[PDB]
Amino acid sequence: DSSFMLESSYPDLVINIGKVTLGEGNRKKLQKFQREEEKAKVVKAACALLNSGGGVIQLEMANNDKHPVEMGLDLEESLRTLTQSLNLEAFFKTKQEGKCYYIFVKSWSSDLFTEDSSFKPRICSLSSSLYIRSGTSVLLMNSRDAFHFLNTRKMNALHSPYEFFQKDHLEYGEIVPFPESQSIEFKQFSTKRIQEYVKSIIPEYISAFANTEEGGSLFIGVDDKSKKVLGCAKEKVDCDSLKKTIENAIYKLPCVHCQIDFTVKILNVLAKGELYGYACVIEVKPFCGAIFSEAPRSWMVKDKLICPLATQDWVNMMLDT
Repeated sequence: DSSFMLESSYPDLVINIGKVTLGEGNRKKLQKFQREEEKAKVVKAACALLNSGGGVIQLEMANNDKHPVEMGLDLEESLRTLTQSLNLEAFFKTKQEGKCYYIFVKSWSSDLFTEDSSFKPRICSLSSSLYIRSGTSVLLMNSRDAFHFLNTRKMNALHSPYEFFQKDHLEYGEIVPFPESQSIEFKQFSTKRIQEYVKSIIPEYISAFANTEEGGSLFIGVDDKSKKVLGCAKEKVDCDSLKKTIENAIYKLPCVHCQIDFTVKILNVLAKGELYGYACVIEVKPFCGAIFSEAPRSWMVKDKLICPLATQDWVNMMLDT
């Protein structure tokens, strides 16, 4: 039950990725889901080959073009950044035979002696899934920054709680007395599909807080403009399920050193004594290590299967250069 077929092993490694649409004209006409899912198959396969000693991806051209066409700009852009090269021929060559299309991928030659300088990550990745918090912005760390982070984070080894969150309740419309900053983040509640919204924001914001030196707090239920405490109406959510969902998405966050020192508190939003709804605050201590929003977004062939890299594996491989 996978979109990849592994046809042969080393040293004639071949990954059949099924059908893909080629050509810039044909790919703009595609729907978003067709264009993105096809690009995923190409990137995931190319990354697997790069980290596994070379190979060729096998592709059945889905376009019915009378003549050969260019690969496509979006596919071109992905293979370029994945290999950190402005040129595609540094690692890729293409051939057209029958109704199949082959992309030969040179092995990612990290353990080499070159004059390249710059920065060569030991392993190829689509995303490090490592987010850090800077000011009021949360940023995805690239290979250069994540390596130095992971290395300098623990070649060598400030959290102050906000007393505003110790109250038994909040009043509807009350103005939050402190501003968004390095240690606090405000987000409104979605009008519909509460827990789906919460589960989408928790991994990135919480992971970025833990990876800083001082940690921070996430406060959900605050209007973005007026900074007034609104929360979600009690009719739209159950506060029991909300507290559990937030704790669960946090516990699922991949960790590399131990858990994250965090706490989730549910606050009742009152209106003249009557329960209107709930706000939520998540306080996270600084973690002596790295906390990921997801697994690291990279793959490699292990024995006879394309399997994603475990977090411990990706980190160990990354900083063994």
